[PDB]
Amino acid sequence: PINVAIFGSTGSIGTNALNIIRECNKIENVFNVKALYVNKSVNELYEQAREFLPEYLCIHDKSVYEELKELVKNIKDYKPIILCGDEGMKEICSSNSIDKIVIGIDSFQGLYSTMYAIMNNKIVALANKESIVSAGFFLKKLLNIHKNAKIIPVDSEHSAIFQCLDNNKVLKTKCLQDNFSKINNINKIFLCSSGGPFQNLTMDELKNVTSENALKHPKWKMGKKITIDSATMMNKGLEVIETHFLFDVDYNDIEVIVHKECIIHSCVEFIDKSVISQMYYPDMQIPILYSLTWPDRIKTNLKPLDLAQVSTLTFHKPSLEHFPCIKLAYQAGIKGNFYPTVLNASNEIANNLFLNNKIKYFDISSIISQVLESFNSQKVSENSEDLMKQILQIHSWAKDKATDIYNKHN
Amino acid sequence: PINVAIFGSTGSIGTNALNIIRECNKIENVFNVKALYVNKSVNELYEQAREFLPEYLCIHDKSVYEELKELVKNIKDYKPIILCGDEGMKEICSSNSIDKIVIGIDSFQGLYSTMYAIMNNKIVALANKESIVSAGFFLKKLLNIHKNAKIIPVDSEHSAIFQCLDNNKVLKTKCLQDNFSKINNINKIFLCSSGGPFQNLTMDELKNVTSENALKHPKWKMGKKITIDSATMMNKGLEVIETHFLFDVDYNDIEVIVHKECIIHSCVEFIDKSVISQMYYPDMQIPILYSLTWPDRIKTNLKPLDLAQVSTLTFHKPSLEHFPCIKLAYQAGIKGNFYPTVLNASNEIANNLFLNNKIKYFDISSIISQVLESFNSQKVSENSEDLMKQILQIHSWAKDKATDIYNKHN
Ligand SMILES: CN(O)C(=O)C[C@@H](CCCc1ccccc1)CP(=O)(O)O
Ligand SMILES: CN(O)C(=O)C[C@@H](CCCc1ccccc1)CP(=O)(O)O
Ligand SMILES: [Mn+2]
Ligand SMILES: [Mn+2]
Repeated sequence: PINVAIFGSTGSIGTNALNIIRECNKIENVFNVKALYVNKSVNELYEQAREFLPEYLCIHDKSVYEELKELVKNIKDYKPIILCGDEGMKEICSSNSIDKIVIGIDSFQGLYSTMYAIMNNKIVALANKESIVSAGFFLKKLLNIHKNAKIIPVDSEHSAIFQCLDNNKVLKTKCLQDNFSKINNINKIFLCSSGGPFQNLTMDELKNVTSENALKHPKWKMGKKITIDSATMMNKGLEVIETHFLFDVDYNDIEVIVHKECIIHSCVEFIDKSVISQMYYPDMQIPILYSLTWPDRIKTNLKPLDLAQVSTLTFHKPSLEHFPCIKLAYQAGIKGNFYPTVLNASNEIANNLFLNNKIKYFDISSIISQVLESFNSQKVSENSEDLMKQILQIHSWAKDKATDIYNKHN
Repeated sequence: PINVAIFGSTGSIGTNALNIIRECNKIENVFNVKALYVNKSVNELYEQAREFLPEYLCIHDKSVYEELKELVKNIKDYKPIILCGDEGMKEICSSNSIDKIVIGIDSFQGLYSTMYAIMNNKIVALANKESIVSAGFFLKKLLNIHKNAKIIPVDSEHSAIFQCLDNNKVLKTKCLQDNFSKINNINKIFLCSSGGPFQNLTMDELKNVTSENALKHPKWKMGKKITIDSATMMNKGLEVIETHFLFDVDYNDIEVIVHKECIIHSCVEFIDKSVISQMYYPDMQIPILYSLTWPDRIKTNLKPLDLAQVSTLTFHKPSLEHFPCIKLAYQAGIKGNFYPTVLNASNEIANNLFLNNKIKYFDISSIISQVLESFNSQKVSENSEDLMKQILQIHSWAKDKATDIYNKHN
């Protein structure tokens, strides 16, 4: 049985994870859900506990902790360990009965739980791209210390890339390791993008797009922050840096391609120039499931891909003039050092300002650019603890610098 | 170093093989061409010998044997073992200095050299699909006896399929072994076809097509027999049976899909419904190379796929009414026993009759259908030598029946 913990079990990733676990378990008993962790959704967590009966429950918000304890008394033949806060999280990661941890939490807590999962040598199914972009150096160092820990990518394009690799090679290395691409014979990556809602818009039209334009009638329905990043293509920019760190692919060997059908999820060109790609309907259940079944696959009842019905797949180059956030991401990744930390942090601020109708489309890239221009490279700390503090300091500085730029112009 | 023999070195597969070997060896010394085998092209063989300096030369036509000996005296610092005929071929197959053998010969001599390669426990890069269709039972039986022999597919779609599989699983089985698909978690195959030159003709237009039409302006340039089979889609029919036998995939799980761009070479759906595909420009060098590098890949200087330039990929269902040979192939495969041997043999005759303007397009499938209707299933010989004789008898009978049917209606 695959023993799995879900962190952020009521968010999008966590709920998709439990859905595919439920459906697969109907076919064959394959997963044991050992732990669920949520912030504050005490009722939703009780409902999940009633179904999956995990050994561990944890809620972050101490003010709903007691409520959770009595709710759970309602469940027949069930006596879970019920914990709360950061230290419940740590206790779950240290448990010897847990093998794989799905990280469906953003920002701080996401990276923090990831760190604890790695320290305990677990398999970590990681969807949070911002943590790889911002703290890649730290994750790489930590993965080198904890030799049995592994990050398995859940971001759909990175899952696709991973699924295009020969496991006889993968098993000789692991993600985020130097030489990953050499060992796997990788030459180049095609990183597929939906292109978002604005591919056909002129520069003058882009000047006036609004957050409602970006959010309304969403092709793929997802959270607000990522929807805005899809609209600017900063999502793909982040995902370029994510690719580089996960797979040790040089930036000149990563090509963003706009594939509006979202059937081909990304492709890998090997050193003989043969190309392998992964394909399915847009659906996060496949990337999540693979992260938990790797290096194997199990049966599902998902809708089979009907290629004849799909009929046409298309591909075109993104215009860097229209989507300047892509160029900024490449520039930051190529400059290296903590420029990716800076890019991510400034985008966090700029994205949210645009979301809330405070700045315009090209102001997003303008602010990010100015913050990047304001950063001086720093010597990279050798010490793991010092390195994490350096990342946090830089993240905080960059957010502040973005906000200060806004406030001046405002 | 990879020690390779090429059987049929002056044909299309053989010359693509030597071209990719030459180019790859410029990058890094990887291949030793140990043996070359041709029918009668003494001058061309001498030129390949001058370049590749193989330890073995073999010519099937005894009447050019002496000529070859003299020619070779022209080569400085070179003293090859120079051989001839079927027995020269057996001698090459049994050499301990040869590891991999490319089978780029058709018909009898293709099957015969394949058998000897297997008997000598070699890796056999097999491009001759007809031998798998006609003699599948015998190849399976032989591979079960010779445990270290392996067939690696070179037919482009079958190479694609093979390239979409995880070698961590492939290495626990082998082509033509029962349970191959189970071990590799295969659910279903998308078998891509160019559709050939007649794909958009109406039924009235099809009645009238000629072999000149099928051979003229050929999308992909290749031999006449396969070009005719591409026109009727019997090529893909044969390739469905090839798929079944190489990969132990049920016929109901093989879908022919027309992909006119010939960039995606075929796709594999796994039991979770994730799909993996292999992609490159139409170029036999990739499938040939992979057959010789598997389970590894090596660097080439081939042109990199430009997906944005390619721009559009399309997929549609073939019409069984317009391409009845497809239906016949499925029916024959599904009925099993030696119906595939009959299908292959009767097609050999019907293809050639049409090529030479003796019958019309729909007569091809008519003759095939009638021969299949005649055939009575036979008890499958347990004995390997007996089984081969049985296949050869059925092949010979089926050709004569096709010819007889032609002669009556003539
Ligand atoms: C899903 N995913 O990993 C995303 O990054 C969102 C992406 C893809 C949305 C379509 C999709 C949804 C689920 C699974 C796969 C693809 C939007 P874009 O490419 O424009 O940046
Ligand atoms: C190349 N190959 O394996 C063929 O069977 C010929 C095939 C594909 C021709 C295009 C092609 C050439 C070289 C390599 C890959 C694809 C024609 P069809 O699909 O109409 O039956
Ligand atoms: Mn993504
Ligand atoms: Mn083929």
